[PDB]
Amino acid sequence: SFSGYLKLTDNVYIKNADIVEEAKKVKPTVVVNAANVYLKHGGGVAGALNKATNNAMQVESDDYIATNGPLKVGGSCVLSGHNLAKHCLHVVGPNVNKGEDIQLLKSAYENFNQHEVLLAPLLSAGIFGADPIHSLRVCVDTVRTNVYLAVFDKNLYDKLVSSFL
Ligand SMILES: CCCC(=O)NCc1nc2ccccc2[nH]1
Repeated sequence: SFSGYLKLTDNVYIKNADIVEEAKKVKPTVVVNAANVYLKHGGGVAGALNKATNNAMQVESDDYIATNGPLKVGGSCVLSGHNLAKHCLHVVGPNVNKGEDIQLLKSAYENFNQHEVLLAPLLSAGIFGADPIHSLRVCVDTVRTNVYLAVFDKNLYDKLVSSFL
């Protein structure tokens, strides 16, 4: 199962890890992607997860959007986890860099409650522009299921742990 995680709360765990490397090692039931509404996995966590699937995630995602249209900001969809996980839960956190409502971050984290255990990044962090300290706070105050957070950046991981209330 998951190893080397620091326990933050009853159900939230954290580790300084590359989520792609973590997914390839654990092969969890669910890996969360930091998706956008179009499921265009160009960069950040999404670009990295998609590249690890040899673009199979993007081919599947394009078929999903052709059938269903875009997701909502704060919404999600369950697709294949390919070589990374049984499933990928594509969750759209608000992109502050595109002027989206930060208040939608709680709605985005609520999607995690439909899964007993997840490997996930901090939603709306990184290239999505939100404060990762705030994202972690919303995560611990919203997610009730078991969430294993992978934080790519060591310096950010240390800041998140050392500032955790
Ligand atoms: C082959 C190793 C995996 C890989 O593609 N690393 C690049 C990378 N990992 C990230 C994690 C979070 C956000 C952006 C990331 N970019």
